[PDB]
Amino acid sequence: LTPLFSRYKDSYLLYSFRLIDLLRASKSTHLTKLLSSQATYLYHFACLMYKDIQKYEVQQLIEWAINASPDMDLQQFRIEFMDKTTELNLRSCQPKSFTYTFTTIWDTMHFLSLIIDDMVYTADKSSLDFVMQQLKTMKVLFYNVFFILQCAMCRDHYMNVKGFIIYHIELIEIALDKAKYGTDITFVDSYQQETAGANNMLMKNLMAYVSMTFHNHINDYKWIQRNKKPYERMTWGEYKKLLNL
Amino acid sequence: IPLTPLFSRYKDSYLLYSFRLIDLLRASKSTHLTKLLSSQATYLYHFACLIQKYEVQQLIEWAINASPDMDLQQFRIEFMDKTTELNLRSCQPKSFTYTFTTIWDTMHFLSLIIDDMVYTADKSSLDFVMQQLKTMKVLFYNVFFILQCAMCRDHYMNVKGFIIYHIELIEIALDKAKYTDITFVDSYQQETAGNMLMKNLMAYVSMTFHNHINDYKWIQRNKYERMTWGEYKKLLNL
Ligand SMILES: Cc1cc2nc3c(=O)[nH]c(=O)nc-3n(C[C@H](O)[C@H](O)[C@H](O)COP(=O)(O)OP(=O)(O)OC[C@H]3O[C@@H](n4cnc5c(N)ncnc54)[C@H](O)[C@@H]3O)c2cc1C
Ligand SMILES: Cc1cc2nc3c(=O)[nH]c(=O)nc-3n(C[C@H](O)[C@H](O)[C@H](O)COP(=O)(O)OP(=O)(O)OC[C@H]3O[C@@H](n4cnc5c(N)ncnc54)[C@H](O)[C@@H]3O)c2cc1C
Repeated sequence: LTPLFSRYKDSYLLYSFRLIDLLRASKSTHLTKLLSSQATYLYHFACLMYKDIQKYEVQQLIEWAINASPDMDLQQFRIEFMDKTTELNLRSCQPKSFTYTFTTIWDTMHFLSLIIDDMVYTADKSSLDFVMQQLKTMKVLFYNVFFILQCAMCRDHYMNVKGFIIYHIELIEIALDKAKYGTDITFVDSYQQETAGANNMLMKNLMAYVSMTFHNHINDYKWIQRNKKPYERMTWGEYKKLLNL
Repeated sequence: IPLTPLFSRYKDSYLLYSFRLIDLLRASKSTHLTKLLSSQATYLYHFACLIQKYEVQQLIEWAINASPDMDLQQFRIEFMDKTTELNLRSCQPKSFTYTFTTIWDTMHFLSLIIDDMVYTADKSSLDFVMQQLKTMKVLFYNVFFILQCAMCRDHYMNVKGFIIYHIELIEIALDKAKYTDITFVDSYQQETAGNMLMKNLMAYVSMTFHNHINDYKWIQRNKYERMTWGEYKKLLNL
């Protein structure tokens, strides 16, 4: 619960806002289904109220977005979204900042990674099957990342490499599946220890590291894309500090 | 690539895979699928070692035109005649029993090709190897199963980026080489610890990925003996 985490939380809601705004513009039923599922899942991981009411009020919010006027502009949708979230008792959904950038997306992806590892490290005896289900939702969330802003290069790249994140989500799933059948999980401090285990080791804070290293990989790779020589990259030690992990 | 028993299986599995791909061309139900198949098949034969480029275009053009009403066994006879007539007998597979092992072999085959290319690159062929690695990314992105396993396809669609990510790591290394040389390290732990690149990186990545798939299928089914890098390096004389 640090200053960078506070940015993350607000970017998470900005991303969710801009996602449901697209529902009214959707040009196919498949995309409508895709958008509204994703938006429901995102709010499900967001903490807005206290779960039974939350999930039902989100359904109301999603249903109102599906129906809103396709001929509104973005700023009009924002007006009526702010009213709708107020009357639904969902002012927690309201983003403080509405300036949408690549940092909005990245923040959302890092937030999601922070959620995975807190659920996993506080997984106890009885909640094992429940986390197993949340991990499935997380895989669908990362498979269907919308950029919303225009960047065809970026969307082509992510479709190519997003399987690196999902892979590690499945590593967790195997670790939880082993824990259910006896072999408890030993949390280790580094990617290299889990790597060596190749017997149930899982890195503490695994997805923060995975999303952090992936984020560096994208930035490294864009010098190839535009043909330039590269420059301060984010480090793991530094990253843990900013987030007090 | 060191010639061993298992590597000889890989090479024949690779050709069998490539045969079964071009059999799909006459059946294609969309221009997009046709272009995608012929491209992959051209790419696959480009990495095969069989003038060769031109005759492979002829082989590909003949399979695009082949009768759609043929069955597989007839296509197989005509293909054997065509590859003979074009002086491409090195394209014909010795065995035609298509299983999951044929696909895996082909994927570890391509992983062996990447590593060799990379380790034996000179400063003059740097741009060339970069060009091949981009062709390799397309190959792994577009892996067809051919056999029926809808669950397999969905799963690979979800996690294939794990392999392509590691191809991109190589391009980042060759790009730094173009401006800091790459130091080859022997272990994934050494490369991941930090311009270091693991020697035989893709054979380890593909081996690790292979184990992960088999691990994961017990989840998929609600239900001993896996492959190790030491044992794998030995089988292949790495
Ligand atoms: C999924 C995705 C795919 C993308 N693909 C491409 C592409 O193919 N080609 C292209 O040109 N651009 C791509 N981008 C955008 C690109 O990665 C940057 O966001 C953009 O180039 C802006 O550069 P920047 O340094 O100003 O912002 P960024 O560095 O990317 O983000 C700014 C913020 O992110 C934080 N940050 C920086 N590095 C890290 C890190 N490793 N881990 C965690 N936080 C970090 C910092 O606090 C900084 O405040 C992609 C973005 C996303 C979210
Ligand atoms: C891309 C791909 C995705 C797949 N996804 C799924 C899925 O989601 N669900 C499912 O049930 N099945 C899936 N399969 C099939 C599965 O992986 C096995 O091939 C199949 O279940 C048969 O198991 P097997 O033990 O007989 O063969 P395998 O264990 O797959 O391997 C047979 C041969 O491969 C060699 N080998 C074995 N392990 C390794 C290793 N780690 N590294 C290198 N070589 C090895 C050995 O020489 C062995 O002879 C997939 C296969 C492929 C190629």
